[PDB]
Amino acid sequence: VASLRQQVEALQGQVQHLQAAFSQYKKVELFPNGQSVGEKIFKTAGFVKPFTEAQLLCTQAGGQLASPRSAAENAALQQLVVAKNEAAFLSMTDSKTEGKFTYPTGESLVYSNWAPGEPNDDGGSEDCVEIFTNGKWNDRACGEKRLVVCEF
Amino acid sequence: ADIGSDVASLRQQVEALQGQVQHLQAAFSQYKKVELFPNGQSVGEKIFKTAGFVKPFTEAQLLCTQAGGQLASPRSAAENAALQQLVVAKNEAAFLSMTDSKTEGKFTYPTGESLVYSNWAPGEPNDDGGSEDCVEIFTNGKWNDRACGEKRLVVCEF
Amino acid sequence: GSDVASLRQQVEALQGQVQHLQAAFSQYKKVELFPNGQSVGEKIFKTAGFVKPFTEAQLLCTQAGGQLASPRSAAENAALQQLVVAKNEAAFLSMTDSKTEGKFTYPTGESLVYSNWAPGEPNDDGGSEDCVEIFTNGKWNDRACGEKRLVVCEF
Ligand SMILES: OC[C@H](O)[C@H]1O[C@H](O[C@H]2[C@H](O)[C@@H]([C@@H](O)CO)OC(O)[C@H]2O)[C@@H](O)[C@@H](O)[C@@H]1O
Ligand SMILES: OC[C@H](O)[C@H]1O[C@H](O[C@H]2[C@H](O)[C@@H]([C@@H](O)CO)O[C@H](O)[C@H]2O)[C@@H](O)[C@@H](O)[C@@H]1O
Ligand SMILES: OC[C@H](O)[C@H]1O[C@H](O)[C@@H](O)[C@@H](O)[C@@H]1O
Ligand SMILES: [Ca+2]
Ligand SMILES: [Ca+2]
Ligand SMILES: [Ca+2]
Ligand SMILES: [Ca+2]
Ligand SMILES: [Ca+2]
Ligand SMILES: [Ca+2]
Ligand SMILES: [Ca+2]
Ligand SMILES: [Ca+2]
Ligand SMILES: [Ca+2]
Repeated sequence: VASLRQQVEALQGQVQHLQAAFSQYKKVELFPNGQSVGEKIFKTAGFVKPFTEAQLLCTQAGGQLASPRSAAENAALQQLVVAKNEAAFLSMTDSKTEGKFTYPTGESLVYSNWAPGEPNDDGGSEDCVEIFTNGKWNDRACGEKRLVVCEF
Repeated sequence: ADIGSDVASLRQQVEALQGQVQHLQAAFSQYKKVELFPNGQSVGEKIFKTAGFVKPFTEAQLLCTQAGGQLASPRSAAENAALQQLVVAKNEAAFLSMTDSKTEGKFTYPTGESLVYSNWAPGEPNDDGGSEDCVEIFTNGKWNDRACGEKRLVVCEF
Repeated sequence: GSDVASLRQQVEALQGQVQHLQAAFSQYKKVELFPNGQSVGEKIFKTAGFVKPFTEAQLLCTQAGGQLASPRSAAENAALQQLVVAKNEAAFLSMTDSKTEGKFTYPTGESLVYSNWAPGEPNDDGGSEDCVEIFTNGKWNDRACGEKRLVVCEF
């Protein structure tokens, strides 16, 4: 029992160092292309791509396209869009049923920040969503190229 | 019921936990190297990281502060050399955190404390044009006071 | 008796913190790799995003604590190919035949244990191609070390 008690104390020291070092590296990592909000992390690839390609990049990376579910998350996302000065794609679309936007899971939206008059399915062909530098949303053609931002 | 068995069970758990920590330590060390390549430099307990682009002092300062750090503030020859590596790699002079905006001729850190280290280029600081309150570090590592409105490489320290 | 019990709850608590750290670390690891890195096995490839001549690229990787990309299998080669395709730029590998023409080796001097030469390669075209580049199609080509190619290191 003496040895065990001694080992445990040793582990505490190792863990304290890791937590401290990790805390520092998290800040370093997020600068300047990431944003942490709650338990979510948004990170931009810094370039533009059409929706399908953007979606694949995020999913293959173990995440998904930016999916702001609250005003706080939307503002965090807006910071990256503003930094790059490029509107970005969100993960949501109404490709399945026109007029009904859903997350990749199929769940209906729990938050939205549509610009006045949007979504309007302009030209009868806008199933994707973009977020502007002002944080507002607009449905847009999925074939258009927008800033790639994933969430993890 | 058997104290010996209870101790053995705890031993088993401690061994497993110890394994987890050893694995994490090795994985974290590798990740640190990956993170620092190619825009970061670690010196002592400080880490310098560049954003890869230029901005005027005010915007550069806000970027670093909002990221939870501050503009590069080399406090020794060792830290200066580390920062210089990034400046050289990007071939772009960078802003430091220090200014003499409060009292002309007296440079201080964001906290207000006076410099504990300096590496001024010959003849600097010279407050050229009577309007240079910020500081830039050249690819040769030397410092020069510069107009804060000018754009220089953004490098933060964490 | 009571000691083992107190040590128990102490271990239980510490394990909780480690697993929380493990969870946070796993998340930041994914974030780190997006979009300039690729993990394969215990190896991690990461591109600097810019091109450089061989010597300069090699120094960058070594000074960073790693080495130039050195795919030792089809799986590692495929992972590396992803970064090349994503950046749409051929990249230098670590291997060269600078010591003995026609014989490519890793920085340690060991002979290749895997290769993926494109048709007709290596051909030492021009009479001086001692470095190696990987194309977007994953195939290899010996290239003049003085040429500039995408910098990709492995850690
Ligand atoms: O007196 C003029 C000389 O030609 C002087 O010019 C250079 O020095 C510059 C100095 O580098 C800059 C910077 O300090 C601006 O941030 O300000 C100036 O304009 C001069 O003071 C250099 O050639 C000196 O050797 C020379 O003395
Ligand atoms: O076109 C009629 C009005 O001028 C209308 O124009 C703007 O609205 C446009 C939308 O922004 C746009 C967007 O939804 C595409 O993804 O589709 C359109 O072409 C218009 O609906 C704006 O000035 C409106 O205020 C105005 O009503
Ligand atoms: O580095 C030079 C290249 O190997 C080039 O050499 C020759 O010109 C041919 O074999 C080409 O098909 C090949 O692509
Ligand atoms: Ca539709
Ligand atoms: Ca639609
Ligand atoms: Ca619209
Ligand atoms: Ca002044
Ligand atoms: Ca001044
Ligand atoms: Ca000056
Ligand atoms: Ca040769
Ligand atoms: Ca050759
Ligand atoms: Ca060739």
